[PDB]
Amino acid sequence: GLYRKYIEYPVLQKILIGLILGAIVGLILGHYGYAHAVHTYVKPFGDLFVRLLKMLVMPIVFASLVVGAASISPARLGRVGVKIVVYYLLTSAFAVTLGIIMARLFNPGAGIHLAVGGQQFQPHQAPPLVHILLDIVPTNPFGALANGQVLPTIFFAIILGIAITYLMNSENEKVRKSAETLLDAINGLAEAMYKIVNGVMQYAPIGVFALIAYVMAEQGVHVVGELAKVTAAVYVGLTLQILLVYFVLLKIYGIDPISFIKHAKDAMLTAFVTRSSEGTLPVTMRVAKEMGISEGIYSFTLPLGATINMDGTALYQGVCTFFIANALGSHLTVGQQLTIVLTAVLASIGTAGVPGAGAIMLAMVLHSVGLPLTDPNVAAAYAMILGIDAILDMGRTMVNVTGNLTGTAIVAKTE
Amino acid sequence: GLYRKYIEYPVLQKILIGLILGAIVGLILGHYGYAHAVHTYVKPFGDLFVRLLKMLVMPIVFASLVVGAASISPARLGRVGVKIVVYYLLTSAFAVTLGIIMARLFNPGAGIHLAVGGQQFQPHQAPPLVHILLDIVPTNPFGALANGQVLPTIFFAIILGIAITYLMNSENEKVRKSAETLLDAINGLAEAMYKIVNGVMQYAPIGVFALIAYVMAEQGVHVVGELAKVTAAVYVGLTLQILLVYFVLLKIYGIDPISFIKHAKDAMLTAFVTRSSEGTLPVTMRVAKEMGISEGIYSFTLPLGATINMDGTALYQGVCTFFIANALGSHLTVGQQLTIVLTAVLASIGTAGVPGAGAIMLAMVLHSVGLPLTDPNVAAAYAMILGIDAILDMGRTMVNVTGNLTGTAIVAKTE
Amino acid sequence: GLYRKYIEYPVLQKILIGLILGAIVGLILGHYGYAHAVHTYVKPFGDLFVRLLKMLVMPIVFASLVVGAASISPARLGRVGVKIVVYYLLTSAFAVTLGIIMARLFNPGAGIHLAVGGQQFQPHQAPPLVHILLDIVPTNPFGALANGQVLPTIFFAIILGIAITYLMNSENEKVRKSAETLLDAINGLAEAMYKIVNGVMQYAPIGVFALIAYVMAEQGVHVVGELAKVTAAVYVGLTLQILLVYFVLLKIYGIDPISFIKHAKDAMLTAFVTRSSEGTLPVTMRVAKEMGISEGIYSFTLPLGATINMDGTALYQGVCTFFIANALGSHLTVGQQLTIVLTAVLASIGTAGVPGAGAIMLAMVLHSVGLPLTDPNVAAAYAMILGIDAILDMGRTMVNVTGNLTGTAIVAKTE
Ligand SMILES: N[C@@H](CC(=O)O)C(=O)O
Ligand SMILES: N[C@@H](CC(=O)O)C(=O)O
Ligand SMILES: N[C@@H](CC(=O)O)C(=O)O
Ligand code: NA
Ligand code: NA
Ligand code: NA
Ligand code: NA
Ligand code: NA
Ligand code: NA
Repeated sequence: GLYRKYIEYPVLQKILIGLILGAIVGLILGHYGYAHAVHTYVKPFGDLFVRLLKMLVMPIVFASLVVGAASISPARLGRVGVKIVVYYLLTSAFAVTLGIIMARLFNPGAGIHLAVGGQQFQPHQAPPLVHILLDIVPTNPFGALANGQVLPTIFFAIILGIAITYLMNSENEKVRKSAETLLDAINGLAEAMYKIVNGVMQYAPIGVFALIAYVMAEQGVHVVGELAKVTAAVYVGLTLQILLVYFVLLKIYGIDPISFIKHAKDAMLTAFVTRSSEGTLPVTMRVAKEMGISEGIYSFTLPLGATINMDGTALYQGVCTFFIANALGSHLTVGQQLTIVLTAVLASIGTAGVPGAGAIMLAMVLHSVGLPLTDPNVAAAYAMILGIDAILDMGRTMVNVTGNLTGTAIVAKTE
Repeated sequence: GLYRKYIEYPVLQKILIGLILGAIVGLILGHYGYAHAVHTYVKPFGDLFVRLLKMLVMPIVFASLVVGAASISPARLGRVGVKIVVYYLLTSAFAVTLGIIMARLFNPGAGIHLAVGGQQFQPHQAPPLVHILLDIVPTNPFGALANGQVLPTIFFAIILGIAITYLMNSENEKVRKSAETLLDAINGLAEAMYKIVNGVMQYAPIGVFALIAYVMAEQGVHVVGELAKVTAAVYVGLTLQILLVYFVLLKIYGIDPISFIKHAKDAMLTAFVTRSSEGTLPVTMRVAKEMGISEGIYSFTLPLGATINMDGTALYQGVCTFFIANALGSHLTVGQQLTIVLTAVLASIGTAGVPGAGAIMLAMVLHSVGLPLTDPNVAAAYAMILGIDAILDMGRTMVNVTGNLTGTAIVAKTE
Repeated sequence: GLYRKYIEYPVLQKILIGLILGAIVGLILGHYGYAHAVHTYVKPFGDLFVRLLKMLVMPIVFASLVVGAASISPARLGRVGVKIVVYYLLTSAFAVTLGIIMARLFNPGAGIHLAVGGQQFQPHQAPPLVHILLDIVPTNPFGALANGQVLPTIFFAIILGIAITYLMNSENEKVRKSAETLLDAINGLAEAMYKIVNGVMQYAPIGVFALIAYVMAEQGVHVVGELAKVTAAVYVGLTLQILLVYFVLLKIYGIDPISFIKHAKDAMLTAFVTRSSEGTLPVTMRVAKEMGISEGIYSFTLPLGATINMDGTALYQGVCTFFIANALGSHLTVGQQLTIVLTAVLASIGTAGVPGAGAIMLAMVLHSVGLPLTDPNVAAAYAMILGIDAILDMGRTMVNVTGNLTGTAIVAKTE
């Protein structure tokens, strides 16, 4: 039947067909002013795909991390954490530098007609760092699970797994049996979640088509002029990030880039369409599992990187800061560029793994170089950037997920 | 001792004694203007009974559905879903038609003195259907469990059970063992919940007495005149719904109606007193379990029907729409009656399984026939209806639960 | 290394060093007006310790209580509950009487210069008792777990454990196996939580230092004059409560007070610094486990007492009521003193196990003797008391936890 024929077709080809055709359809409909129709009837399928992916985030993350922490010694986990944090920081700094270079090679926003009088934006307020750090520890793990909050779930899961391992080495028979039973149940939950991810990827092509079509119909028509040059700068910078950092590092550490891409294509495409690292996390974790990476490594690195490691976001923040600076006519000094590097790395760390968060966090980077959002001209340039936010978000989320996978693979190789 | 004597007495007789005596006491106290006293000291016992029943809804539903979906093939589950949805729609349409017939045989609200100047009601706003459908898929299953949300729990539980079955057929020993352990733990939780339901049914008589007494003391004195004819129409229609639909269908499909009633009496009485299908769900599921129905069928059908299958609600909506129409003096044409049938079926589907929801959803049916709640006269008639809402809600919730059980039994017989 | 040397050092000595040095440092810094600096950089470590302790409350309570109720017959549980409630009420009444005696021996607030014009306080409103009692039964156990709510969790856990035991005695093999698996998994979770408590107690010294330093720097400088006499009355009364009630009862029932103190020192110190019985509950439960007390007793008594049994709170409420009365110049009659005893016992029962709750609940006791917070003078005295609230809260929380442990030990001995 038709359903059997659809299911039997390879998932990669279906996803690619959906992506290309959704792009074409969305562009055509947007030019012809049917973006409202696309939002009304096409978007819900993509929303369903996104919801299905998000449904699996907390269970898979919690269960897989508990099992992995149970299967890995604490010292090794600490070494892995140190290595992955170093990799995260270095890659984010390199991404911001590459974005600045791309902005300087081109000149997005130079000699741009700026129109004042649009919507205003409230100045970015620095949240207290101490509160952010303390929030890593949950006051109620059940509440953290019920309210999302991936990072506190990670903390509690690691602690629980270490405790379970310590119990499984005890002298009491009953304690050992109870710990074994709990661990087996949690592992069963994790495997069930991975199977469900397999199932959802079959519906993935329809959601991919819908999401890309909506994004095109809503924003692609706005990719013209200075905004087109911004988009080109960002996307060339993302491509260079991939080729110069991830490919080179995989070559250095002995990982075949071609096999890596073959394994990671599904996660990359899901990140591209959903624009959510957190939402794409189940697919990324399945990719790591298929790569043969130990659970104790990826179950910890990928959920953490989905929040704190965003190379594409950092590159985009740098490029957009330079664009807004040129639009205002101001020139950024070398010290200001280094301030941009530091602040964009920090903002990328603080950016949530959800659509549109990087554009919001760009305000902190802009403020760091004396470009407050309260200024009417800065507000106008920021509004211009926000118009094509989803277009850039697709690529930058894709690069974020790709970098997370590259780091996980490298760290696994080193262990 | 007294406690032992109370516990040893049959539960059915205790519940019936409580029901009759609470009805008498509440009526007498209401006539004598002691409804405040009943609300203050008698109602809390019924509130406790309701809370105890609601405590078991989410765990029993989730665990039983996971186990049942694990024990049933997906194809069979789909066939069962199709059959049960067909039965739901047909029975709801028949219920609305029967309500219209009862309204036309009598004439509730004909020549009624209508007084304007009471409370006004905001016009019913149609919620977006796409959002309602999307909400079936939870973005966080833990959040869905923690916030009620039976339908998303059903979705996630079915998916999890199917995945667990697929794991239990794998070639890996460890995966099979982990899936077995998880399934066994969930099944233990479900059986514990059923035992707790058994325990709560022992306290049920006191709560039944309290609830019926409060309802009588608060609203029975208002059942006079045109409202008495409305109540008679609704209750005769509900009785006819039972006898003409459920009894006849059980006879057709070979199920003995007498044995069915003997098994289902506890759920029917609990629904009558609590006026909550969702709250009565644990008792209904226990009834189905005692009937010998397979878990894979009832664990799916009953939680779904508790939301989307409400024959009594549909019949009540039709009768009340006709009552409000006569009160306004307007005459409903045949096409308007068919509009009423369709819209009342839709409203019954959308009505929540909680007390008083059907009266709220009646606004959509009224609007469908050009009787907006903004009109002062429509508002007056609606307020008159709301005065005896609980009296009608008892019977209509009872019929809703009875129809859910009848459909589950028929579908089980056909499989 | 330094970390190994720190970890190897005995936990008791580390905690004591931290306590003493934090007290000294906080006092010195507060005199020198650096309380802001202590709040900014020192307090976060104590906040981290408190958060880590609170992270374990719900899982440990739920799992341990389920296991204990499964391991104990319902009749024995009822007998234990009756005994512990009797002990709670008697000890709280004695504590209030002792506080009144201490207030009368000294004269806190006598001849005190009262300044009007400060912040006003809204009159205490008596919450409905029926709603409070009904809230003991949760409408959703998952929601109760996710939102804290220790008491509903206790109720559901006891019910679940009893049901599990009844299942483990069934004739069905599958039901018995499923119940066994569920119980084993829950027990594994409980043991893991206890191990995590062991781990957190290693960091406890730093948090103790930080918390005591902040409390001193913020409020100790205010302990002068009439407030110093209030503090002396409260602390002498707490010491007398310990020695006259807990020590004497332990001697009577054959429990060695010295061994009891050696086992309970960690919980006592944690309660002293955190000022939260609920937050200290994991440490208290670990203390009871190390004492050899059966899980079926302590897993029920300690979580319940952490809410409803607060001797230190009752004593503090009595002392502060007398202080406010003298400050106003009013004289309390014997009947008013007995009203104080009853109302302070009730307020201590209703006081939450969190910092500063007893001061809030003191309003009910004050109102019971015609000292409404709306009066400007009563408001001034209340504000004066609130200035040193944390100083008194430390000791009163310590005494609350000590009394809970004493009652658990006595009840265990009697069984
Ligand atoms: N949407 C991106 C973050 C961003 O907005 O830049 C992500 O989820 O990774
Ligand atoms: N209370 C009914 C719905 C209604 O209000 O009609 C039920 O729970 O089934
Ligand atoms: N903080 C105390 C209660 C109080 O405020 O008196 C406790 O947790 O026990
Ligand atoms: Na990075
Ligand atoms: Na981030
Ligand atoms: Na129906
Ligand atoms: Na409904
Ligand atoms: Na007490
Ligand atoms: Na209390």
